[PDB]
Amino acid sequence: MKFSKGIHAIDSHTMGEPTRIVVGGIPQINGETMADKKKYLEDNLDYVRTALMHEPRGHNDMFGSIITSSNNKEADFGIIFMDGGGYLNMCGHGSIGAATVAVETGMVEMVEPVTNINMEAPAGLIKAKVMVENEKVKEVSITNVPSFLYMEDAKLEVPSLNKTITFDISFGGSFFAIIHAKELGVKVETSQVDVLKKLGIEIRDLINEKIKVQHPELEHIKTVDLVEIYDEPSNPEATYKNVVIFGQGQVDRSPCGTGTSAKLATLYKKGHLKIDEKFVYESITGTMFKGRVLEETKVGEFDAIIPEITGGAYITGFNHFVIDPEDPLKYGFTV
Amino acid sequence: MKFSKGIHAIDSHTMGEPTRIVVGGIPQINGETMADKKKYLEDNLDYVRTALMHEPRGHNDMFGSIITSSNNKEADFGIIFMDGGGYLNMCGHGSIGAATVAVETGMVEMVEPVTNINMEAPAGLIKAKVMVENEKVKEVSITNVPSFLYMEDAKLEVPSLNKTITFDISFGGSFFAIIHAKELGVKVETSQVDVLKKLGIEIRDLINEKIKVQHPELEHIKTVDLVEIYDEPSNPEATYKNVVIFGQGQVDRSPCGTGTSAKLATLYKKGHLKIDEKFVYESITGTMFKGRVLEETKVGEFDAIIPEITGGAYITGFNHFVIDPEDPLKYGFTV
Amino acid sequence: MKFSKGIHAIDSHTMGEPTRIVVGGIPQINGETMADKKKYLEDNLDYVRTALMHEPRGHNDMFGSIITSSNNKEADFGIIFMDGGGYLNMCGHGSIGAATVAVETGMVEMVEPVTNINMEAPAGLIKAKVMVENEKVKEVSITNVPSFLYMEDAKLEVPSLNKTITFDISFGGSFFAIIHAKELGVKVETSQVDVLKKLGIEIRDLINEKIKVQHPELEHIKTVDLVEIYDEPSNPEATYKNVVIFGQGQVDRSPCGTGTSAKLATLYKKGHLKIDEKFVYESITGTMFKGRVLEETKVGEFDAIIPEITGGAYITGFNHFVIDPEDPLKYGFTV
Amino acid sequence: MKFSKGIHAIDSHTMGEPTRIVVGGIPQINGETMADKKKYLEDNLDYVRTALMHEPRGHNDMFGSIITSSNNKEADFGIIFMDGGGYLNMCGHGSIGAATVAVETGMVEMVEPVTNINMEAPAGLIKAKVMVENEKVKEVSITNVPSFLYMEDAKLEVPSLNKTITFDISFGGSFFAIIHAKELGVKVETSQVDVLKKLGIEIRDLINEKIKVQHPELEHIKTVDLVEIYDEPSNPEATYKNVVIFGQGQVDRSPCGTGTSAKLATLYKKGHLKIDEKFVYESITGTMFKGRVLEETKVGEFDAIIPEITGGAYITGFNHFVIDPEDPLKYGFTV
Ligand SMILES: O=C([O-])c1ccc[nH]1
Ligand SMILES: O=C([O-])c1ccc[nH]1
Ligand SMILES: O=C([O-])c1ccc[nH]1
Ligand SMILES: O=C([O-])c1ccc[nH]1
Repeated sequence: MKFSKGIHAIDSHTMGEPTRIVVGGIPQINGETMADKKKYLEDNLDYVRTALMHEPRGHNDMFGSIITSSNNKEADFGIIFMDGGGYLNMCGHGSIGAATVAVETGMVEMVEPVTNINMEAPAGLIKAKVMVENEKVKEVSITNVPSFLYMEDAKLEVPSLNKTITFDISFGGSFFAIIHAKELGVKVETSQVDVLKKLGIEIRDLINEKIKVQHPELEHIKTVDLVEIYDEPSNPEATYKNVVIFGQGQVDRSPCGTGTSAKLATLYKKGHLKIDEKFVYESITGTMFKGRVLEETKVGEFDAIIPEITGGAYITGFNHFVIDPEDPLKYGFTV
Repeated sequence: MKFSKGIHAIDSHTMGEPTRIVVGGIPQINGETMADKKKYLEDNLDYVRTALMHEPRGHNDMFGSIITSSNNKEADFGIIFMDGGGYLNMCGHGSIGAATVAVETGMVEMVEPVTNINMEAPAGLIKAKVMVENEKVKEVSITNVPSFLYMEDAKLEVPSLNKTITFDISFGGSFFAIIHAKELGVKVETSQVDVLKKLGIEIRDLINEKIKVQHPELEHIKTVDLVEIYDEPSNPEATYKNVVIFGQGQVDRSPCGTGTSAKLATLYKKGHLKIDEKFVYESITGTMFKGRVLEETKVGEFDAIIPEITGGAYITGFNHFVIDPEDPLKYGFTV
Repeated sequence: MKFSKGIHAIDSHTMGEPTRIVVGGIPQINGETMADKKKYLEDNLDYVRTALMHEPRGHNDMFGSIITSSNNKEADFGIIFMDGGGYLNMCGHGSIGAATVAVETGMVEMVEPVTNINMEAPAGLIKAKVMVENEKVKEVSITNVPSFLYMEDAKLEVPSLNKTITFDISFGGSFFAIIHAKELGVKVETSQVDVLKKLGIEIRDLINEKIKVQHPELEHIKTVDLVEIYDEPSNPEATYKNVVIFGQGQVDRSPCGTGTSAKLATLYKKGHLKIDEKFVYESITGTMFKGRVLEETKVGEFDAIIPEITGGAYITGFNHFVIDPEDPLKYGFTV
Repeated sequence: MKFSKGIHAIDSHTMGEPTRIVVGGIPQINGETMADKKKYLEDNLDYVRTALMHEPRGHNDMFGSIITSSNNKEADFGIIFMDGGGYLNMCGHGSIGAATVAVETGMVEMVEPVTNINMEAPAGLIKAKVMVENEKVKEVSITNVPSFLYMEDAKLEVPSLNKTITFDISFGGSFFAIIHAKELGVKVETSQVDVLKKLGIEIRDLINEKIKVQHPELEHIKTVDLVEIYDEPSNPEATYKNVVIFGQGQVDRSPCGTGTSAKLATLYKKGHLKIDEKFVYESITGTMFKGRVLEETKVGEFDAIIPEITGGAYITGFNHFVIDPEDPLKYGFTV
């Protein structure tokens, strides 16, 4: 044996889309706020990140999060998100994960009915309530950012062969792009979606050319990751079926929280029911998140809502990672 | 927490291509020989296999092996190989892994100069010597089956667009199919090889139509997995660069032992040097196995050799897997 | 870090009395029968045993075992028993411990009413039935080796303090000497643990040499390795309570299954309590086992009683032991 | 299995005297200073402490701590100290243990010559320098809180056996009473451990109430929690050797860093050995620390000596503790 570095992680997964929750192995992250804690994980580390997210440990579509100290006084703990493509600001599919594992293990004391836990993340402080049935977690509701519709219609080039036929854009903590499948020859099944991953990611690059828009107020994103394909379900519980291409060139096995916390803008104002409804929203894997509007914050420009999205995480093993200072691929090797 | 089942694995990787080595969690596997031990893992289990190899735990190109009891008296232990596509009979990339981890941990006493360990596997008893430098393993030489060339030239249909231009076939513990890249528009880099994985796997199905051949003596394989693309290296240490498409629809991140233990038939008889030479043979990842002929067993039909292939495995964390009897994806979920 | 060997274990406890269960730390261990499996420990290793049982890992007292392969038909797995002082032939609280974990971790599939496990002492094949209440284990009934009275009364020696006279000695999977707490004048409280330990192993020694001591079968035995003190109870739920001094000078925190299976074996032959009757045997700590007499049987000399004893184990953490080949105390300390 | 909470730990030992280091079992623990971090343990939890230190997990003796966040500038991380009896302010062998592991596991990056770690007692910020020899740690120099003589001579009481007279008492990060082994008539061998433990905590109690006992700073202290027996050595490499009775009635297997940092503090003021001079202080077990006097300093009453002590820790396995919410002894047993 050998090892140099040894990192303690809990494997989760939430409706597919895995989440590696680093619990021990880095005891303190200097930063005052979780935003600069993150910056201090960027540089300095970001190779714990690569070691864990890239092969031979991780894989293309792999994800995870570090539980750290709070510094913020409200209670609980701090988290930072991370994936094959760097560090994400907020990642529902993972706020679920973190919350589930925090209660399931002793890291927070479980209430019994529903445990409220508020984690820090480099984004705004995040609010999850954990439905627990006497013994165990059943599912988690995470309340998302004020999300909104951006500019209805719009469409660019698209190669082979149509030319043709319009799309849409909206927020959800991050931007997105909406396609009704008909755009061409997609089917969104385990069987293929090799054409989907490639014809989806190429748009992320194509737009980024223009129709650039910073969210009115604050200044980070500028433009585009986080596209989306949708059309008609296969789980009868649901409505629609869709998936999301993002970060380096991955697909989401989960319906995508930040996804559903977007385009739920269309549910109001664009017709389709109005407020405090059901929405049950499922991915390629054939597993479903529940989305609901809640408050409906108009705000001066546009019209917005503060959504509540419910998913469920299950622990998939406990990990003692160790990095061979001889292993040529000791950190992240990719494809 | 919960859990029902809990399985102890050591994560390895050998020149990419990961290997999950299940050490504890199933104490006895009934079978007299490792072949029926394997059969008894097939049925009965083969969902430890799916849980570990499929998502959210494993991934498309994931691999591993169970260390079990010997029953055979020679010494050491028994192993069974397994991957996303069932159970492989022999898997160099993994005989390396197993041997490396067996010595690196206390499971076999390390010699110091080079530890000889002979593992069982459901295939023939396998022979690895482990170069160890005072403290640690450096690399492992695994001596392979009598391998051979099968029928020079040959070619079938191939769609889009050439029609055109010939291939070849040979053994290596398992069959294979050899393509000189020129066949069309391949480049064999991390950048793409989406066209390579798809245009490679489609041949595995296309042939299987005819030119069927059982290895003369014994009766298992009949026909085809385990194709191969090759042409000119990028690591100057090497010669050629190539990769292998196999099992369900994966690529090998390793050069492929069973690969190199084949087509080293061409090195003799077909020209190219003769016997007890160097061959250094590298994959897409840009990492290299060393292959050498050794004995050269003619055998009545055809001409064969008993090769020695050297690779190196590094431990990439220790795993305590646990399966949620609520988790809908408690066993293997795929794409 | 550099570690040389690494052993994977499960921390159990059964009515106190910890049990370290080694799972897949070493892959195969040869000896045909579990007796010569034990010899193939002992003569080799027995410094896994010291490393684990002695400080700084274990402590004086501290107990545990290894799950291995069977070789023997019908048995689900092997099992050996080990402690600070060496190796015991059979351990009630240990067999409870093994069976509980075997079901609890899913090493064997759980029947739901009562899960029937056969382990391989070595003393002899033992049948444990694991009461599981839909979800989890409730208690384990272990039916022990044919137990018997040996010698009747028997005579003693003087050192500390004064001569004194009668006692008795008996088999119960391991051999025993039973004292009323009058003969020596203690009373079985934590207050006096130390005088019991010291005068306990002083008798264990100075009845040995000396006495005839043999089991008509086995023909490895001829050693009374445990001394048993008893007196009337404290908890009214229980009858007469004991503590057992053995291996180097350690007490049992459990009532000692092999101990009680020996006591109620002297009874029945002694008169008192006459088959299928309740026995509730308590330790020092306050923890109780439930014994009952079953199928009588004889052994090639004298009529025996083939008892059953019921206790309850709990898992108390999972352990990845590693030994630094620099650490001066890499193996068993002592004190 | 169902477990409620799960704590991740690293088993260490430093010249005997085990240390259980809790790493990322609980994510954030609030108290501004490490003193009120300790209070926020103690008052809350302190049954993680019992679960870990008491049987069946720990034992009488047995020691450990929690790595936490800093809050305090310049310090690499937090650290608290805990044992069977409660919480200590500062632990030499424990600070050795923490620093060794912190470097060994890569929790902090290793400098190569001498790796400088600042931990947060709470007693006060301590500086440890980890001698690492290219590959691995060789030894840790921990420079301790300003230590001093307190009271000079001082008077005693009679119970078991007879009155007797003089001794002395001193600070060394924790408060102490030092006895020549004449006053009480022992000799520090394993033979008599038990009489030392029992008469040790009997003095620890019956000097307390009674005496003045206070550190001019801190103003949480006013408790002499450790009694120190000393007499001339056995190993000629060492000078006078000791053992320390504390927390509930446990001995130290190490020479006790906080103990020696208190002894050579009475010395220098006593005459004898006059700064930057060798001190080799041995325990009972046979293990030795190296103490030396440094930068003098005073404390708001009396002149102090600010000592350094050097020992060596080794990792003795990694621990995933889990507590069954059924297990009657889920938390600390006792005996
Ligand atoms: O739904 C989300 O929050 C998310 C982030 C990245 C992929 N999905
Ligand atoms: O090289 C090998 O042995 C192998 C088996 C499957 C993929 N590679
Ligand atoms: O419970 C038992 O069988 C046992 C043996 C030694 C200590 N306890
Ligand atoms: O080494 C020490 O500092 C210590 C404190 C208690 C036991 N040992």
